[PDB]
Amino acid sequence: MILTCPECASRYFVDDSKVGPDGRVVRCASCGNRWTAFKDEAELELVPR
Ligand SMILES: [Zn+2]
Repeated sequence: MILTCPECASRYFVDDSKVGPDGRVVRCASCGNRWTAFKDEAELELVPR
């Protein structure tokens, strides 16, 4: 999965295990900013995986 920094305005990637449907906090590698992230890669119903 990938997330965008509110400050760097740039994308950064992490494993899908780093976030769940309940959400999880993350940290920027470029400015140390922090915010809550959420999953969408498998949030849909009847998902095959
Ligand atoms: Zn940043």
